[PDB]
Amino acid sequence: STGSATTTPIDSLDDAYITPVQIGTPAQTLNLDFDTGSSDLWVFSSETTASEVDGQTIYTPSKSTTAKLLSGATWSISYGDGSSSSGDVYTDTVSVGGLTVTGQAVESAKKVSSSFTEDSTIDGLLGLAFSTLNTVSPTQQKTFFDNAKASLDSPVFTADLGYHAPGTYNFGFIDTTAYTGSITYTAVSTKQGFWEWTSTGYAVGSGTFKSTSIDGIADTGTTLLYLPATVVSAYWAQVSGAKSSSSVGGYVFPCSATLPSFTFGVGSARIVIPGDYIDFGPISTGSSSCFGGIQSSAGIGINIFGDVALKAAFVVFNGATTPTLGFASK
Repeated sequence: STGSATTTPIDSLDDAYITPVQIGTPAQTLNLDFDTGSSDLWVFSSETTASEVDGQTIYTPSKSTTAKLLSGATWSISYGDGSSSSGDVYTDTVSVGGLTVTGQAVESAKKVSSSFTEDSTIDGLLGLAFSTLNTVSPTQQKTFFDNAKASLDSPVFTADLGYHAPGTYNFGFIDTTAYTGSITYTAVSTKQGFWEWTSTGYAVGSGTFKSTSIDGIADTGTTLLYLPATVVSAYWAQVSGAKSSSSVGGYVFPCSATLPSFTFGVGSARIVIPGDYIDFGPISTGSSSCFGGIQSSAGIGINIFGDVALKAAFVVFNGATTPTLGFASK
């Protein structure tokens, strides 16, 4: 089997991408944030505290003839951005782009933190990291990809995120029309539950490539590219007037600037992030100070190849017995 679904930016900045997901019988369609950095499929639901729902579409398990309460199971998660959610668990039928999993754990939110409430465009998350990170207790649950893997034509999914435009998540096949050149594959460590790999270096603009190992995670659920402070400083030094602002919370630059591209290494290959992809617009409405899309990871504990980096590539998440990642230009 295979699946194919279009993923759409939630706003004009590509702050996140939503993908329609069919849950239950008859189908209830929710727009979920596919997140290769976490491993819980959770949704706004009929159980969510009413004051914490503000325009999201909700899953109502009592209206699904295939929903079954997973007795005793609870979940609770906190994300790197400080957001969080928690609740109970149903199993139900979940389909993504024509690909159907029966008995998927659908984590029903009883509580969500304010950032989820305030984003009416995201009805939940669909985690695509490794199932070892799933928060369901006392019986940990598998991700949608893990449940579908054995049925897929090939044990892979691919992320093809658009710049200011829709893109695609495919399951079970690699669309050879969707990229240019060849796909370069690179080793993955699953030790932290993430799609963790090691980039071979970087270049800023037309500058020379610096060969250096940068361990980090391929995370579709993070907007920006978070890299070591040395790398980030080297990038922003090429932008007149750019500075790190503690009050704003990262690097800002004059909205009048033209940004240089940023290249990252995948083995011997190179992926070029155009400069425009690194512009996240005024820090506040009407400001002439703009927020940068490359930021320091010094305060995180890990480097994050977020959407800024991933949307410059066609990315293969290879879930073979030994997982690997693949990157192609497009």
